[PDB]
Amino acid sequence: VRANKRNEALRIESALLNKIAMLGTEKTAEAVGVDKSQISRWKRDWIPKFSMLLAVLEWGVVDDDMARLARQVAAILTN
Amino acid sequence: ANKRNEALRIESALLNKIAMLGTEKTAEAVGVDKSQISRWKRDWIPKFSMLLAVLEWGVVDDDMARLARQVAAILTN
Amino acid sequence: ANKRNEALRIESALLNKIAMLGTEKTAEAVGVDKSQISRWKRDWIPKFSMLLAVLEWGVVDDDMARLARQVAAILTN
Amino acid sequence: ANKRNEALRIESALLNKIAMLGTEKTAEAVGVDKSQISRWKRDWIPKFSMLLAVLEWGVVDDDMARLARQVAAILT
Repeated sequence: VRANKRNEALRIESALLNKIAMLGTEKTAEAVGVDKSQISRWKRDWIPKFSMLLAVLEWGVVDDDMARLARQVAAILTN
Repeated sequence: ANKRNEALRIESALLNKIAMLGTEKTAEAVGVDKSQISRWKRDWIPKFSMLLAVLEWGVVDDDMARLARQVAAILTN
Repeated sequence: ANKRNEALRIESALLNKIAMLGTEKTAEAVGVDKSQISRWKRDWIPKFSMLLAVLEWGVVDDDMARLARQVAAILTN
Repeated sequence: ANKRNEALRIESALLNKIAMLGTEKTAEAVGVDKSQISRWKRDWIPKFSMLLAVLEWGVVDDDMARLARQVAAILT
């Protein structure tokens, strides 16, 4: 299927949820630091949001953008 | 301890990418309200980074490396 | 593509930090009463912003700054 | 140094740019009455200069300058 934002976020979400479940909700929820209670608000609201962030970040940039960034940075780093 | 550093390494990579895309644009694409951007970066990214470290999620800062090179070039010529 | 953009781009950047700082000092720094500091930002910031743009004032945004440091940190090995 | 000296340092740089562009060229390119250039250099520019000092503009500029040097060093 074509690359779709909603769809990639979902894919990421499932992959994160998988890992979490393999390492155990409780074990990870603590290894991270969220009240054993918040796990629900967590799994239902942030994971999706984080997933979307990861999807957007992976969607990334194109050569033109990088080149522009390189020039802009080069300018700030010159005397 | 191992996760602490990894967490920070991941955070940096995430923060770097967000910067390469633009904080404003990224926030918009991700659905985080402009008013939350700060809370987003000082609080949530770090948390998510730890999760990613615990989950042993693969994260690389290749983009920052590439940009550093490209910049190092235009800086010499 | 011109100065109006630049002026805006600087105005934001200012407004961002003018709050990311607090209208307690922002009020002080300009010898302006705090019961008007909000109005003042409307009547002047845009002006001052155009001035800075005209003067070709070097204003770097948080993303470029970060990228610069990360790049520097890489290059300075 | 402190705020007052950082303001003055800002002010002077602003005035310098304004002098290189012409007090009247910039006067309009900005959009202020050619008569108001008076109040601007002796009233508002100082104020604005303090603000930029407080908002720490330049502290970033200094940092970037430093980095640019340290980079230029290890570079060539």
